[PDB]
Amino acid sequence: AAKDVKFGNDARVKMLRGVNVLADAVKVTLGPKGRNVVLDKSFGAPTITKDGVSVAREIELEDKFENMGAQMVKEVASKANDAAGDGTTTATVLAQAIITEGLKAVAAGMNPMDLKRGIDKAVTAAVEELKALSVPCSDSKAIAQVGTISANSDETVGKLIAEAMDKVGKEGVITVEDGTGLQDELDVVEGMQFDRGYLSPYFINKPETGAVELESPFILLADKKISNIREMLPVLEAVAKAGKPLLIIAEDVEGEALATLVVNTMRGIVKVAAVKAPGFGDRRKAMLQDIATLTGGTVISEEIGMELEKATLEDLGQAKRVVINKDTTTIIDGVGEEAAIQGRVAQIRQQIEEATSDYDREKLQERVAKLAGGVAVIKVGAATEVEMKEKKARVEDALHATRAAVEEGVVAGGGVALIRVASKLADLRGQNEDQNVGIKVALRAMEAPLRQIVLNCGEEPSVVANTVKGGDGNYGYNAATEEYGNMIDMGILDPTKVTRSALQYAASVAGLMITTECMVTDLP
Amino acid sequence: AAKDVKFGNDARVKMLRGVNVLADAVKVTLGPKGRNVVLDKSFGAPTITKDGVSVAREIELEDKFENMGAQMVKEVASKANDAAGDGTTTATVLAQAIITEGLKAVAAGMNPMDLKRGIDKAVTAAVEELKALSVPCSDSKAIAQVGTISANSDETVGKLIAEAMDKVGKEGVITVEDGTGLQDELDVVEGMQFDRGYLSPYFINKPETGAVELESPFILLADKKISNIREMLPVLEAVAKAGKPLLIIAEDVEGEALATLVVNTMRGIVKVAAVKAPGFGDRRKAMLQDIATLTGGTVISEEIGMELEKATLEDLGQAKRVVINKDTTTIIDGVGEEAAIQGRVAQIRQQIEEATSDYDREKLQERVAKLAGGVAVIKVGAATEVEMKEKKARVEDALHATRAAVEEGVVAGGGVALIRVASKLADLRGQNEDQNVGIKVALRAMEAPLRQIVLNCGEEPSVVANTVKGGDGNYGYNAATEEYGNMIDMGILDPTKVTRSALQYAASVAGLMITTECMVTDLP
Amino acid sequence: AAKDVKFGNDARVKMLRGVNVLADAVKVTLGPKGRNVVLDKSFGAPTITKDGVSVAREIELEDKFENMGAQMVKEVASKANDAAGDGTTTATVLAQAIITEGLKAVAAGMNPMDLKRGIDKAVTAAVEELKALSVPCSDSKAIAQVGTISANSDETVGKLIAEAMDKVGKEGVITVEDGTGLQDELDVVEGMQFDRGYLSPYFINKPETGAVELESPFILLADKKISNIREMLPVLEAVAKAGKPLLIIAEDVEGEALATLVVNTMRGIVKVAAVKAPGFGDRRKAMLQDIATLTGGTVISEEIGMELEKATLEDLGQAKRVVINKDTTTIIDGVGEEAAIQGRVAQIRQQIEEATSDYDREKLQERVAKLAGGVAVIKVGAATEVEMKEKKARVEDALHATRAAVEEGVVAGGGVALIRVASKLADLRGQNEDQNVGIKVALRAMEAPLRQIVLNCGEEPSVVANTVKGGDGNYGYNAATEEYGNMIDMGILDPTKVTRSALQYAASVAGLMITTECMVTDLP
Ligand SMILES: Nc1ncnc2c1ncn2[C@@H]1O[C@H](COP(=O)(O)OP(=O)(O)OP(=O)(O)O)[C@@H](O)[C@H]1O
Ligand SMILES: Nc1ncnc2c1ncn2[C@@H]1O[C@H](COP(=O)(O)OP(=O)(O)OP(=O)(O)O)[C@@H](O)[C@H]1O
Ligand SMILES: Nc1ncnc2c1ncn2[C@@H]1O[C@H](COP(=O)(O)OP(=O)(O)OP(=O)(O)O)[C@@H](O)[C@H]1O
Ligand SMILES: [K+]
Ligand SMILES: [K+]
Ligand SMILES: [K+]
Ligand SMILES: [Mg+2]
Ligand SMILES: [Mg+2]
Ligand SMILES: [Mg+2]
Repeated sequence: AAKDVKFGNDARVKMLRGVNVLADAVKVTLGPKGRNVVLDKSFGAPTITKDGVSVAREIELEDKFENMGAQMVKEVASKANDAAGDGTTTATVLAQAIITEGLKAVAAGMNPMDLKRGIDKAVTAAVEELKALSVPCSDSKAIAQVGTISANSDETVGKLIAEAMDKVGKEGVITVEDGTGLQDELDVVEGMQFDRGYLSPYFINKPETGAVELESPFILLADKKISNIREMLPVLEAVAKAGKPLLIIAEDVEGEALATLVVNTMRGIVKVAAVKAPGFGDRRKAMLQDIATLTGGTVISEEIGMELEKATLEDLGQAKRVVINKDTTTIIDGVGEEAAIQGRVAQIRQQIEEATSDYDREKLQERVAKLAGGVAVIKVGAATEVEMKEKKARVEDALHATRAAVEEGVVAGGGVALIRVASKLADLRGQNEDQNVGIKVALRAMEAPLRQIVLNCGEEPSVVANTVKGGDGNYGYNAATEEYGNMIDMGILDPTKVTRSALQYAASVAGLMITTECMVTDLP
Repeated sequence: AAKDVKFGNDARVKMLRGVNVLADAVKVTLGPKGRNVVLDKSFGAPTITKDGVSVAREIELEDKFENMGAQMVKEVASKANDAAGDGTTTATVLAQAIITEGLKAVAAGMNPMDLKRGIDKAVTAAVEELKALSVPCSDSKAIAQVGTISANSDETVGKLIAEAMDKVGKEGVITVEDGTGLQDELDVVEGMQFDRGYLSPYFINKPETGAVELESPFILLADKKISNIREMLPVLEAVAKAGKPLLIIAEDVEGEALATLVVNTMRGIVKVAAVKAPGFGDRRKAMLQDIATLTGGTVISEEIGMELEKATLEDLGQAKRVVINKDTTTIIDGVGEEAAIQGRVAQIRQQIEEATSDYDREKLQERVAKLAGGVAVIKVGAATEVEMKEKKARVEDALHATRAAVEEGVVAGGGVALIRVASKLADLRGQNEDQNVGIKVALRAMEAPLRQIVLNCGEEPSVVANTVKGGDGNYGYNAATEEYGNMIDMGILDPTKVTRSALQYAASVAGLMITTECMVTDLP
Repeated sequence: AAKDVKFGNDARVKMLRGVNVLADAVKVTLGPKGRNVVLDKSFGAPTITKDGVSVAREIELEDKFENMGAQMVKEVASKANDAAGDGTTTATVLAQAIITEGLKAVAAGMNPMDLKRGIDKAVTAAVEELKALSVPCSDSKAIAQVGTISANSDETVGKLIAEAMDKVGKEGVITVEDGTGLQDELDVVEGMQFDRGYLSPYFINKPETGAVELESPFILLADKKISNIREMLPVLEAVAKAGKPLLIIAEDVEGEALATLVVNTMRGIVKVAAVKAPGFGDRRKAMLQDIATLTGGTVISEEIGMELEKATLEDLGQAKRVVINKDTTTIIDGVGEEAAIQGRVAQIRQQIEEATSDYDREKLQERVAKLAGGVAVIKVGAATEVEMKEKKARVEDALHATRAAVEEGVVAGGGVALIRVASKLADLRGQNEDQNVGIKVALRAMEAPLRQIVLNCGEEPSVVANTVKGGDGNYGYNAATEEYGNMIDMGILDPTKVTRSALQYAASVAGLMITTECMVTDLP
């Protein structure tokens, strides 16, 4: 359609107006004194959130050029959320500061390309300095502090996340879901607990618990789906001769085979329980093989070549305990080779490295957590759905921040790491004066998060920033107590990954934004 | 529908207004000091680009006659992008200059047809002079300089493209795709690496790598799809007698045949791996034949006449190494006749010459790069998607410019080649004074790119153009450093093909545009 | 009424837009190649003029802030017209250039007050350098060149003005009026020619000429008005005894006195002619006293004390010749003391110095021109009234420029004097960097007149300015011939007063304009 074209100061001014609208909606959420933003939803009640990414996602302006700027600067928060899951508001603040200072420089007549190059050089040096300044975060105390800070100072959330990570270990998985109660609950399950229940309610050995409990049972892992008892009769006869119980993991057991297994279950010749194999095509086989590796068994398939009529007790797997319920199947202490379990885990790790999809890699990591480590569910407790959504967002931010901290370490919070980095980079220079000015605007924007935190607390951002800069190391300003001190000692920690990601994405977007001279959009 | 008709100076003025709108949106991107244009997208975030073709494609005006002019002059950028992949902004600037001067001449009362004829004669002479002035660009240093200049002075992009061309050779292929990391990555694969993985995960000889590795295996190339082991049993028996591994390239191996091959793979009688043939109908056969030529084998087909029961070891191909993964199959050092490989490559070259489709010719060239030469992928590294798009556009422009340079050579950049060409053509004359004036306006427009570069740098275009014209040879003006010198020595090079294509397309469109006396469009 | 208030870049941008509208309407008139502007008049036909002051006076914009800027920058042209009567377009161009560069500096973040101070310092130094570079313009050839240049190269106007000044001398007066013919006419009258005709038509001594001609007559200067012959009878009797004619200069002669004088005129006893005294109250007495000083007589008044009955021949003045017509009275070679005439002229000069009104000082200068020197009228010849107005404006500009040249000298035209002044002031510095930048913008704007002249001629302003700056002394660019040479030799001269006044007024207005941060106006 017909296009409105704007040039020079007019287009840049409208772009900055939109960026400022979005960043002003977002930055009110920054800091422990940060406020909440209510986002109207066309469906359901409004969402009250302290997430800059959510606020930015909702922002959209009538003016096409202002909306253009808002959309461009919203990529910063979106990318920060995608990568680190935290620091979206900080990244938006950094992008707004960089855009403002760079547009000042552009109106000053400096080359926008050189300003962008200087910003990029300053940000690269700042990332290197952040890596140097970062310290490993392996202690549960530091992890709890990081989670508490990322959850808007919810010590309960921080300590719960620390406990969950301690329980599940390095290779473990943690997920966040809704809770029925008012309190946050942690549910940790070890080993395999794939979500497949008994195929027949009459397999229940223990009625008062409504669950099948097998002690030292064999495990028969069948890739095919079975409807007749003939193909398995040798296996059931061998199991009955052995005397121990049996668990079948199959695509489907139904009809004559299922009925015969059930009848034998009452008759007591064999304590047999059957369940569906977990997952679906091209993943069911993988999970069956992981169970085989855990239990020291082999998967019976037609592709592999073996037949069920020829299956033997040695072919069958072994585990110490098994608990089936209507919902989930759990195998406890599968009798399998530890070297083999680690080899399979390494293969799944290689698959995760090869993977390029978030869903694929998280499913692979869930498989790793089932094989080794454990799986934890944090049920967020809230009285209402709006509170549930807000607390779930905060808990997810805390979990993401803790993962970032373990992955890349921690730095002083409250915008102190960026302040120190800029102080170290004061001597940095570019190829020309425009690049030097770009470096300087990047360094000055590095102070934007702390200044915005102070502003939201209501104090004087310039005074606080000057005091922090005069300080050294981890010395900083506590927004909660409105005092100064060592941020590490006070427990105000930010993941180095979060800070670096915010800086990087904000710098890229803001540099390209300031390099703009024309804006083309649809007419009103 | 009812039509608005405009005549003479009014129609030409509206046409020029639209052309000027488009060219003003586009030309701000010209030069190292050129700025970026933000294009609103109805879907997704706005696109920040320095590409005149993209800007022109987005341009569209409310006024029907202005939009008419914009659309006509947009063909210049579109055709330049299609042919050379670079110089779109230069072509648009040239078209705008030619249109402006020619419309001045038309208002001056000269014959527009004679002006167009003079412009065409001047452009033909200018193309001949560009060919004379061009120098071959075979050195990796010149290639890197060309890529760096076309990538808005990204030495990293230039050197990466130079390395990729050095690795893949003349007949090699290079493509540009998105990258997950922040840095630009180069991935070069030699020989055949068609994207077909193992048909059965259990073929993996090396589990820690999750890949099949065959040393000196035979290759059985089957055009048909196979589901039974009977037709192949003689071949498998011969292979087992030989003792070396075997790779099957077929339309599909499934069911009994696949299962038997897999079972034999564990049993160790024959180290057999099977994969799908690459491509689809009417291309699968061609790629199978190229693999046969590479490996010194023969393709088994029903059309050709041979049967698989009668296939022999001599019929089977031979290669030194083979590596299969879930994603791709790679054959290393196929034992085939070099004369035959060159003959097949020449046949594919003849097919490329006969081809009239970009997709067909690029697929044929990919086949050539698989047979001989190699295939390179440049994964563009960017922190955000907008930066990724901008950097990918710049890298594609650099790759296109480097290909143009190798194809047709290089000339002095910064609008210096056109300046020198016009100086050489100062004595050119037409059949009449109107043709002479058309020649003169074409020559004056030849200076438009340099003047626009200077204007974007903020200096005085007339002074810079006068100094460059007073200079001789490759003497020019460095927009980046705002100094004068030998453009070749400074590394400011433009492909002769890019310059010639921009000039030619701009001249054709602009001449026809100035020859206009009436414009017919839909009413508002 | 309610007010719209605008701040910062928005207000300055609107101010600059209005200034640019006015300056663009005005600057098309600059140069020998300068064009004419047609100004619609609510009454009468439109006025075609090449006067920047007239164009600016007519300019008025719909937007209140743009109109604000236009009105402020119109003061420059108005003040230049009031002071020098020429250089209005040059002053407007200088103001526009200063405003543009200073607003660039302001957007650059420099202090507007310091920019204004630097501009003022640069302009003071430039005025001093203009005074140093100026050369006296006392030769009629230089005067004619100046007039020709100021009349848009009308050699006829220049030579006519040179002849008029040569005739009337230094203390003479020149005025411009409409002419009935197609050719410009010069009418010079020496001595006293006050516009008072014979009180009675029958005084005509020469009927074929319809005028009174008296040879060596006495002059009776009466401050009172007379209606009876008794008070004068002794004087008439003495005159009749003497035998020479008599001229009465009185407030009014009527009734019995006039009738008796007329009757005696026929009877021939006394050749008496009577006329009204010139001017009105508080000026009639002064002009009567100047006539008395010229003719060596005394004014008869009641305030002074003498009575007409006691007046004598010695009291009566003496002159060599007298010519009265219905329109004007002229006295030729009044017999008065030269020392006295110079003393009265010096007294009138002191009165001119004390005077603070243009009308008062021009009337005093007319009295000086009547006493000594002469009075010249240039009747502008034109075929139509529009041509008459245009040519009269050009002739008035030429006269003002010639007066400025005699008063303060001449400098090289075509914007060369300002170029040389800026070159000399290149080393000038202020108290701070903002003042230095203000100096630099003033120096760059000093080049604006030459660049605008070149632009109106259609050539390259930057190239022409560079060539002129590379030149030295009076070397410049001839807009008429589009060649370079010594402007003095080519006859392209501009009054130093005109150039200095344009620079000063433009600098003052532009500095104050750039020092603006808020604009308050009425709402739309
Ligand atoms: N008590 C505190 N004193 C000082 N700074 C604090 C304190 N608590 C938190 N902060 C800082 O507040 C900053 C912003 O945290 P917040 O969770 O509000 O937003 P964010 O990290 O920018 O992003 P998101 O909106 O995605 O959660 C963090 O950098 C943290 O360092
Ligand atoms: N440092 C430099 N000095 C002088 N000229 C330069 C310099 N760098 C690039 N140029 C010139 O800039 C001109 C424009 O390059 P640019 O990549 O901006 O646009 P283009 O080639 O017209 O088209 P496209 O928009 O499709 O990339 C090229 O002709 C190149 O010669
Ligand atoms: N032949 C010429 N070559 C170069 N410059 C010339 C020539 N003739 C005139 N000029 C310059 O043209 C400039 C502008 O003259 P012009 O009479 O058009 O306007 P002005 O002096 O700015 O003001 P005004 O509009 O009040 O007359 C003068 O400075 C004069 O020096
Ligand atoms: K927040
Ligand atoms: K471009
Ligand atoms: K003028
Ligand atoms: Mg947070
Ligand atoms: Mg390019
Ligand atoms: Mg003039």
